[PDB]
Amino acid sequence: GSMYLRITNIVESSFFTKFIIYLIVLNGITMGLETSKTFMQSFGVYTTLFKQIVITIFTIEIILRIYVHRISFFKDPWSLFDFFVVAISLVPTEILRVLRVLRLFRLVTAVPQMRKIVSALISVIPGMLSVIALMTLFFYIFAIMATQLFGERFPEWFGTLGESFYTLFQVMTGESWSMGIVRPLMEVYPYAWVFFIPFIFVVTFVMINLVVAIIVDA
Amino acid sequence: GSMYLRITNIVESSFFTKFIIYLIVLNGITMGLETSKTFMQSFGVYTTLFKQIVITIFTIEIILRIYVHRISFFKDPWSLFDFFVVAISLVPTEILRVLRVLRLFRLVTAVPQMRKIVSALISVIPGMLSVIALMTLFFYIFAIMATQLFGERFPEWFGTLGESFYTLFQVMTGESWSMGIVRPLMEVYPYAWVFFIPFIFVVTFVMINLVVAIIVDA
Amino acid sequence: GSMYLRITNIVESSFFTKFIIYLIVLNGITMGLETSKTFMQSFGVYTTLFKQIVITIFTIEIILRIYVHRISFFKDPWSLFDFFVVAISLVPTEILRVLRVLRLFRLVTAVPQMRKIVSALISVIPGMLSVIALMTLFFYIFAIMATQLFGERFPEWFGTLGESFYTLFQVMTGESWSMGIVRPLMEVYPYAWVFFIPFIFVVTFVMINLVVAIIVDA
Amino acid sequence: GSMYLRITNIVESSFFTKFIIYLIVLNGITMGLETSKTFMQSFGVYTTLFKQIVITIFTIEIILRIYVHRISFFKDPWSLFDFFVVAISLVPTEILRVLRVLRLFRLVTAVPQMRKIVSALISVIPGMLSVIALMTLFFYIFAIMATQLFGERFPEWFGTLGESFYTLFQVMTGESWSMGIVRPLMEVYPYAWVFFIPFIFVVTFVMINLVVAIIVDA
Ligand SMILES: CCCCCCCCCCCCCC(=O)OC[C@H](COP(=O)(O)OCC[N+](C)(C)C)OC(=O)CCCCCCCCCCCCC
Ligand SMILES: CCCCCCCCCCCCCC(=O)OC[C@H](COP(=O)(O)OCC[N+](C)(C)C)OC(=O)CCCCCCCCCCCCC
Ligand SMILES: CCCCCCCCCCCCCC(=O)OC[C@H](COP(=O)(O)OCC[N+](C)(C)C)OC(=O)CCCCCCCCCCCCC
Ligand SMILES: CCCCCCCCCCCCCC(=O)OC[C@H](COP(=O)(O)OCC[N+](C)(C)C)OC(=O)CCCCCCCCCCCCC
Ligand SMILES: CCCCCCCCCCCCCC(=O)OC[C@H](COP(=O)(O)OCC[N+](C)(C)C)OC(=O)CCCCCCCCCCCCC
Ligand SMILES: CCCCCCCCCCCCCC(=O)OC[C@H](COP(=O)(O)OCC[N+](C)(C)C)OC(=O)CCCCCCCCCCCCC
Ligand SMILES: CCCCCCCCCCCCCC(=O)OC[C@H](COP(=O)(O)OCC[N+](C)(C)C)OC(=O)CCCCCCCCCCCCC
Ligand SMILES: CCCCCCCCCCCCCC(=O)OC[C@H](COP(=O)(O)OCC[N+](C)(C)C)OC(=O)CCCCCCCCCCCCC
Ligand SMILES: CCCCCCCCCCCCCC(=O)OC[C@H](COP(=O)(O)OCC[N+](C)(C)C)OC(=O)CCCCCCCCCCCCC
Ligand SMILES: CCCCCCCCCCCCCC(=O)OC[C@H](COP(=O)(O)OCC[N+](C)(C)C)OC(=O)CCCCCCCCCCCCC
Ligand SMILES: CCCCCCCCCCCCO[C@@H]1O[C@H](CO)[C@@H](O[C@H]2O[C@H](CO)[C@@H](O)[C@H](O)[C@H]2O)[C@H](O)[C@H]1O
Ligand SMILES: CCCCCCCCCCCCO[C@@H]1O[C@H](CO)[C@@H](O[C@H]2O[C@H](CO)[C@@H](O)[C@H](O)[C@H]2O)[C@H](O)[C@H]1O
Ligand SMILES: CCCCCCCCCCCCO[C@@H]1O[C@H](CO)[C@@H](O[C@H]2O[C@H](CO)[C@@H](O)[C@H](O)[C@H]2O)[C@H](O)[C@H]1O
Ligand SMILES: CCCCCCCCCCCCO[C@@H]1O[C@H](CO)[C@@H](O[C@H]2O[C@H](CO)[C@@H](O)[C@H](O)[C@H]2O)[C@H](O)[C@H]1O
Ligand SMILES: CCCCCCCCCCCCO[C@@H]1O[C@H](CO)[C@@H](O[C@H]2O[C@H](CO)[C@@H](O)[C@H](O)[C@H]2O)[C@H](O)[C@H]1O
Ligand SMILES: [Ca+2]
Ligand SMILES: [Ca+2]
Ligand SMILES: [Ca+2]
Ligand SMILES: [Ca+2]
Ligand SMILES: [Ca+2]
Repeated sequence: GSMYLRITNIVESSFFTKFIIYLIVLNGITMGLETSKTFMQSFGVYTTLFKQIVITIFTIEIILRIYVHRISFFKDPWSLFDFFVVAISLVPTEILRVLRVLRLFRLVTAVPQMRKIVSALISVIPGMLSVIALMTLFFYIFAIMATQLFGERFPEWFGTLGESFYTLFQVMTGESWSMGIVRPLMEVYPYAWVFFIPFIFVVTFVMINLVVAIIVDA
Repeated sequence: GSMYLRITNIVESSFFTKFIIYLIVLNGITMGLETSKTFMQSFGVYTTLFKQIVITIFTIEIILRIYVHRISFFKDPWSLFDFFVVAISLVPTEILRVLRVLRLFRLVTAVPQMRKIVSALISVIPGMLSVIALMTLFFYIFAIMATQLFGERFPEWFGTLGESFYTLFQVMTGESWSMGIVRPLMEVYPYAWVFFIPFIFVVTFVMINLVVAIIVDA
Repeated sequence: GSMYLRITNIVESSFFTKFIIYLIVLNGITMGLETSKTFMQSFGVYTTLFKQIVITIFTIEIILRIYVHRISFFKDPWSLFDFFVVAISLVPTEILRVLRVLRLFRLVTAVPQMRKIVSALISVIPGMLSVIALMTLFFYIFAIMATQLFGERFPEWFGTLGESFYTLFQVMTGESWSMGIVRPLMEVYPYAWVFFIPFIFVVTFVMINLVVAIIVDA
Repeated sequence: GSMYLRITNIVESSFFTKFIIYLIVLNGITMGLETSKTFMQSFGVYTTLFKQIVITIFTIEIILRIYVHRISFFKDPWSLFDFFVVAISLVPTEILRVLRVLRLFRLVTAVPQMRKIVSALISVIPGMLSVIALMTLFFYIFAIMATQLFGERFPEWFGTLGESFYTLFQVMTGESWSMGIVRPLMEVYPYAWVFFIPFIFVVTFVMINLVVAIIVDA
């Protein structure tokens, strides 16, 4: 209809998208300020009133956007994300506030250069599914072995399957791998390094190949 | 013979290989569950009975695979590995259980994309034999020097040749290289950094070249 | 005029530029010596007198350089920097001395190979503005979440927005990310790793892409 | 002369070079064994007698090699190194033994693949002289500033110019940069991170470019 054309010439207009960008930035600063407990004592009413106005504007904006292109909305991942973050931040007023902080990625969603770069980073991922699965299998296997080997005398670190996964991820990142893990272990299990030095070697060699493999796809 | 043809049309069939894959995954989950001591109190008989059934199936499968292509079996590295892991997990019921956890790499062996990627990672290795030998020689030489220099007043870290190898591998990875090693050393040996700063420099420069050399072979 | 030509055949002469280089090097050594408190007790008058002579020479040199090409001087970034560092080191005799130490980058400014390489390093930067903005937004968002999640029971590290920024930069560099932060946190907040393991993953994946993206522009 | 031809057909023969290689390997194992204090109690006379025989053989070998091609000997870097290490290990029987351990790099010198790879690693270095000089200047400048800023209240780490160089190299490698340095500093100097976060940023950005620049020369 004639009115459908007009609201789409508003929605797909550069200005309306720029306005939702401005609301996003003001809102994000607001969230930066809301951590300041003294600032909150000073301006809780002003900021919270502001929050309510910006969220209502956001909700009606998502509604109009759903109107213009319905099928396109729920098969487009950026609008899918915008829908999902606003819905998350729509519920009546614990961890939900922490997620509400994610509304600021809508600044990625709105800004075309930000879209270009995020889709670039995601387009890198398919190629390394093979190595992510290899590494996941590897971590699972060594985690079970480390749990059954050190989990009893070292419950804090290898006690269960999760704690072992975590200590193996920590060892892979390199963080206190020896003075923190392998050397305290060796006070009781002196050939513990047979388990970790090969583990280090494989992880790094794989992690280095993953980085190499990223490049060649250029 | 006519029967030899039929069992090979089963063995090299997509379905039989997929079945051994399914047994592998169920088994791997089982090994994940067997760490849960309460779950083990609950279902030790069910899981262990399951273990026995899956291992017998695996053994007869390795037998049939050896039948179809004997010479091909012991010159193929993937089947060599499958033979070796099942043989490891075949002995009567300490560290053997920990190895038995390696049966899950048979999931790498069975899955063609997993084969492709592992053979890729191995095909990277020949080219860097030269640098691995250089680095091994380097580590040996500096390990002997560090043992003879700090091994007496620092027995925990450089006392023997092994402890020195380990502290040098730890220093190469970077982990607590200073606050943990070089700075405590300098409380007694104040020009210990003449030994380590050059050591750091050479190791990293070599480690960076090894990464570079990997790429160019593309 | 005839005299303007002569002073420009001095200023743009290889020798005058080499002389200001020599003054820079002598001065830099002087600053190296001035840290030695015993050396300062010995030669405070000689070095400080030297400082005054070299700085006056520098000031009149910047004056003549401004004369030869005025518009060119304040639109050229290297001379802009030379102007700014000498002006910084021109004020009557706390933190100003620490900045005065930056006069030694004038050795970068004077030396053509140094110019070539610094302009190379700067020419790398435009291309990664997109990712620097993405990462800044990311750090802001996770910093607000970490402040509101751990800032109360962990004021030292996530108490305000700044301390959270710092602990997140520290976690990104990898330094004591677990034994130092995430594991002490988990003594009180046991699913704190839901916040950090994804955070680690995104940061590294982005940091690795930033390195990759640098290369391709070759 | 006719005899000069024969000894050169021995010296440049594959067999004579292989023999000095064998002596090198036996000797290197000997040095590995000499760290074992119980093994030394057992076989000090056998090993030391062995040492004397192998070193005399080495000396006469260096003499003959100097004979065949004199000018070529002192302008060739590999033979220069062989001369220098044997001369080092030639003096009458403290730190000299530690250097004597370097005789094992003669295994690099003798082995052609080892020569190829070491000359490759050295051939990488000229191209990065520019950045090594930039980084050295950078380290000098920030070291002077850090000494004058934190050297008094933190003598252990920034007290002199050397301790500052070391703490800056440690911070560059990343090792305990925060929990170990910057955070203890901030207990007294709360805006110390203005000095280190920029320092980190520049170092890494430069260190990443140095790695990139290595590649392109392919
Ligand atoms: C992209 C660049 C981002 C730049 C962000 C830089 C943030 C720096 C934060 C510095 C905070 C430290 C200063 C400070 O002294 O902390 C105190 C304040 C609030 O005081 P507070 O701790 O509430 O005092 C309580 C005292 N009591 C309990 C006894 C009553 O706590 C604060 O000061 C918090 C200050 C809020 C700063 C908000 C900045 C928003 C930047 C927006 C960037 C663009 C967004 C797209
Ligand atoms: C860094 C801050 C994040 C903020 C998020 C903000 C909201 C983002 C949600 C929507 C994301 C949209 C991304 C996207 O559209 O991906 C497209 C990519 C590359 O597209 P493109 O380069 O156009 O090529 C696609 C082929 N074509 C042209 C024929 C269409 O092609 C693909 O999508 C390939 C499929 C890859 C799926 C990978 C899954 C990502 C993993 C999720 C992260 C897990 C964290 C632990
Ligand atoms: C770009 C996409 C990335 C790749 C795809 C997704 C990567 C993650 C897939 C990993 C699948 C396994 C996740 C998992 O095993 O979760 C279990 C544990 C549960 O921990 P929990 O028992 O609650 O730990 C508490 C520790 N304690 C005792 C001290 C209180 O939670 C953990 O401990 C998680 C530890 C890190 C998991 C990462 C393991 C390797 C991931 C795959 C390798 C790719 C490169 C890292
Ligand atoms: C590839 C992705 C892998 C995903 C793996 C994620 C694993 C997460 C493990 C989380 C474990 C922590 C939860 C927990 O509360 O621990 C307790 C349980 C067993 O309790 P338990 O510690 O035995 O209680 C004893 C109490 N007592 C001594 C007083 C009687 O200990 C456990 O909960 C162990 C839980 C077993 C989980 C097994 C998951 C198998 C995933 C299969 C993936 C595909 C394989 C190819
Ligand atoms: C992709 C293939 C990888 C390259 C080929 C294989 C690499 C390994 C070859 C190294 C050859 C030497 C192995 C070796 O020296 O083993 C001896 C020691 C024995 O340790 P031990 O005396 O039992 O240590 C206990 C420590 N303590 C006193 C605190 C209880 O055990 C250790 O300490 C091992 C320490 C790490 C050894 C790595 C040394 C450099 C390896 C070559 C360099 C390539 C990049 C790293
Ligand atoms: C680019 C390569 C740069 C090379 C730089 C190497 C610097 C090495 C610094 C070594 C310092 C440690 C030696 C030492 O024992 O420290 C003491 C001295 C001064 O003694 P001091 O600590 O004042 O004694 C006070 C005793 N008291 C309070 C009881 C009266 O404190 C000092 O020794 C400071 C020594 C000044 C060395 C200046 C070297 C300038 C190199 C110029 C490079 C080219 C510049 C473009
Ligand atoms: C090549 C160009 C580089 C990229 C452009 C510039 C990068 C920096 C842009 C970051 C914008 C935000 C800076 C910022 O948030 O400053 C606020 C805080 C204030 O700290 P403050 O509250 O005074 O901290 C004291 C800590 N305490 C409680 C223990 C005493 O100060 C900090 O904590 C700073 C912490 C590091 C900030 C870096 C954050 C990510 C930067 C963007 C990511 C690019 C790769 C890192
Ligand atoms: C390239 C690959 C290199 C492979 C190197 C692997 C080295 C592993 C070293 C393991 C050392 C730890 C074993 C151990 O229990 O230590 C004790 C022994 C000597 O005993 P010691 O500590 O003297 O006993 C004294 C007892 N006391 C004071 C009360 C009388 O101390 C020793 O055991 C030292 C053992 C010497 C091993 C020498 C191996 C040479 C490998 C040659 C490689 C090729 C060279 C080109
Ligand atoms: C890793 C274990 C080390 C063990 C050492 C054993 C003894 C080694 C001493 C002798 C080294 C000989 C190296 C060498 O010949 O370098 C030649 C390189 C590359 O040669 P090439 O690739 O043939 O190209 C040269 C051009 N051409 C064909 C016309 C001659 O061309 C160049 O030489 C260019 C000049 C570069 C000088 C760089 C100085 C190296 C820094 C020293 C390390 C400092 C440590 C902190
Ligand atoms: C491939 C070739 C590599 C590049 C060319 C050579 C690189 C080294 C050139 C650096 C020139 C300056 C060397 C220097 O400043 O030496 C002075 C100090 C003296 O230390 P000292 O005062 O004896 O320290 C004792 C510490 N204490 C108080 C706790 C007992 O000794 C130190 O602290 C040395 C600390 C590390 C020096 C490295 C500085 C940056 C080097 C250039 C950057 C290239 C990438 C790192
Ligand atoms: C959603 C994002 C997708 C996830 C996949 C992206 C990769 C994530 C990897 C896990 C991150 C931890 O990253 C960890 O960084 C350290 C840095 O010391 C690596 O250690 C590194 O050493 C060498 C030497 O520099 C590198 O060339 C190599 O990349 C890596 O092995 C660990 O091997 C790696 O695991
Ligand atoms: C079976 C696998 C084959 C084994 C060979 C594969 C390589 C294994 C190397 C040993 C693993 C430890 O890896 C260790 O990672 C750290 C990460 O801080 C490296 O430190 C790194 O600093 C720079 C800067 O990022 C990197 O460009 C470089 O790759 C490396 O020198 C150590 O130099 C490296 O030794
Ligand atoms: C003015 C300069 C411009 C600033 C921009 C330049 C980049 C600066 C980045 C911040 C510096 C800290 O750098 C930090 O180094 C560690 C090394 O363990 C990285 O950890 C790394 O793991 C893998 C494995 O090696 C690398 O391939 C990757 O580059 C990186 O993710 C952190 O992810 C990175 O953030
Ligand atoms: C390449 C970039 C280099 C930038 C370098 C910046 C690094 C800064 C190093 C840490 C310096 C802090 O050192 C200095 O500490 C003193 C006291 O100790 C503070 O002094 C302050 O004390 C209190 C606190 O507000 C006030 O009442 C007082 O009036 C004020 O002077 C200074 O404000 C700070 O400058
Ligand atoms: C004789 C040899 C010649 C000497 C020159 C060779 C280079 C030596 C550099 C000094 C070695 C210390 O190496 C130190 O490794 C750490 C690894 O966390 C680097 O940290 C790294 O973070 C990122 C992310 O991975 C890397 O892409 C980058 O290479 C580097 O900045 C430090 O920035 C680097 O300085
Ligand atoms: Ca790391
Ligand atoms: Ca580290
Ligand atoms: Ca490391
Ligand atoms: Ca690091
Ligand atoms: Ca490091």
